[PDB]
Amino acid sequence: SGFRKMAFPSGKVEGCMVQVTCGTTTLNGLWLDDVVYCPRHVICTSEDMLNPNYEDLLIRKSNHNFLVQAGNVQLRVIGHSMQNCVLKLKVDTANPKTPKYKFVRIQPGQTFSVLACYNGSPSGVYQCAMRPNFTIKGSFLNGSCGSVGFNIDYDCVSFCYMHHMELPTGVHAGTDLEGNFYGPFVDRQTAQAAGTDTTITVNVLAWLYAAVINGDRWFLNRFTTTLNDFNLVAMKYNYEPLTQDHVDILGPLSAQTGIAVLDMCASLKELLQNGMNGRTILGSALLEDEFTPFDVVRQCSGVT
Amino acid sequence: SGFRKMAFPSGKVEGCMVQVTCGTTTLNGLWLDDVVYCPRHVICTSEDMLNPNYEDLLIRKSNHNFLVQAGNVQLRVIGHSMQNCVLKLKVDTANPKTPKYKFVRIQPGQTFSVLACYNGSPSGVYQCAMRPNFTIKGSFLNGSCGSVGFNIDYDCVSFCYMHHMELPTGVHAGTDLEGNFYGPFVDRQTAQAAGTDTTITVNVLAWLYAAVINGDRWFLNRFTTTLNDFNLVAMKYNYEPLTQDHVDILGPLSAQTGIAVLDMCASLKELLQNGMNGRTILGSALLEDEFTPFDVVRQCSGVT
Ligand SMILES: CCNc1ccc(C#N)cn1
Ligand SMILES: CCNc1ccc(C#N)cn1
Repeated sequence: SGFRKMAFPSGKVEGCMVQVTCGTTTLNGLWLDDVVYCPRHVICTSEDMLNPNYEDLLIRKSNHNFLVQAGNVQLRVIGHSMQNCVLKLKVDTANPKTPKYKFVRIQPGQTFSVLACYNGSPSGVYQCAMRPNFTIKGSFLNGSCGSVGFNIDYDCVSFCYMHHMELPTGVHAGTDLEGNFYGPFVDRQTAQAAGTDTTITVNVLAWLYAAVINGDRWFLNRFTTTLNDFNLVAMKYNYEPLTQDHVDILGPLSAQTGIAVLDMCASLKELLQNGMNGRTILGSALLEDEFTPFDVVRQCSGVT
Repeated sequence: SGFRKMAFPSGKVEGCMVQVTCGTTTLNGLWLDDVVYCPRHVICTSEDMLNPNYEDLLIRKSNHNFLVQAGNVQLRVIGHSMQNCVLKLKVDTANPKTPKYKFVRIQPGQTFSVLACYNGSPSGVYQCAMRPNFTIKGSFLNGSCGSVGFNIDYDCVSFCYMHHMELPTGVHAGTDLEGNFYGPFVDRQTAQAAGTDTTITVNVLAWLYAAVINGDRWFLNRFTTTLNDFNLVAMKYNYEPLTQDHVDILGPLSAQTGIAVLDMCASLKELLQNGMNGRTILGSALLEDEFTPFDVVRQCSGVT
């Protein structure tokens, strides 16, 4: 019993973190096979970040201008290329700790673990979700860029995020490992406001299922609803609209608790219209939306 | 910016997890140098757990009765001893991934990371605190016993917890790595009620400091208080009494924000007497107490 915000074990990713230094700027890189991936803004001065032309700045950068350190050993850079907003440094040594891996671009509402790193050294691991406005709410200080987000299926790491920047509102933006930003963000020291940070309804419902399984049952109500009726309430409270695809995904949790998805919706409707009233669910006074239905099943079944 | 419930990177501990099987019971063990540590209840049938005599049950157990598997390789057990509530299986192979380590017995209110494991395989990592009633609120399914709690200082793992059991209220009890339970709990299938789960006041204050640093400032009030006045309110709200030792520990956070510890107390006093009023602090609608002053400094300074 018990239900925790749980990250994936980090060791497989720890074995891939390196330090990348281009002149004055140090951040983190991800070393898989014989390529190191890092944010392309490692080539910039603070002055360059105002309106950078990355292809222009890169003309002045040679293989020997990219210092890569793995632990306290130097790697030899034998090629480099830009791909969207990331650099790919080819090194002459395959990472001998390279796990099975994939690069995946996640959808908003999907969760992942972040291995926060500084100078190529792991500091901590936490669980994030891709918000509906394509920001994440992380914990990143100066030097954390190039820290990565990932999911693990048994022994395969699916890397889904690389950290690039902090908006003036202190939320976070980054790229997939092809270097494409999530959302509309750009790697420049310019005005970038995030859109509405709506609540990930399907994840809230998953977590309510997680709750009931753990006996935290007080919020269960005598009502049902319909998708359309629920969505009128969702829209009012800045929740994502629930679709039948979300209902289908919650099916296994419905099947476990014998609480029909629309019943759990009608109960969420009451939590939204009446608040917790100083009560808590799984140790939270707000409705938690950074567990996916898959996360709830995984944690409640003890997948390794 | 941003402030997350962060676990230590888990790889150093991942490299120490093994599966221990004694007849029908499988759980996890911790392999350091040439000893595997596990809960002594691995020797018991479900029937044995009603009123077990561990020294009596152990007479019937020889070295070859303890199956230890590290990945998919068997370890040869060349000795075993009981120490309090843990078994120590001597194996003929030093764990080649043994990190620098210590065994520490933590105090209530101290936080640690848990590497939840099943069949010797890591499933997830999360941050816990030793509660004032010597329980932890974990996420542990059947098979998770022998999962460990730890802190890391640079490259030294301080192991502080091994998971043994779940109370009927679904909170968790375990031992240090000398096999001594935290709190009054015993490894038996018997009535064990936890005491008052009071709030760890010094940790709440640390987290309020973490908040102000991140600009989440609305709760800052025009008041100060005294330790004695604050403690009258603490006692009412089932908070731990604040001592000068706690004030001393919060000194560095006081020094950063220019908010005197007693000012932050007077502000906590108002959050306690008036609630959040539907407002949030660092994404929480309750006052978070599983960050220590050390955690806040560590996370806010990016220690690796
Ligand atoms: C002056 C530093 N400002 C920065 C740094 C990195 C990024 C990105 N991506 C944007 N602005
Ligand atoms: C029937 C299983 N019940 C158990 C198992 C482990 C412990 C401990 N420690 C207590 N009860």
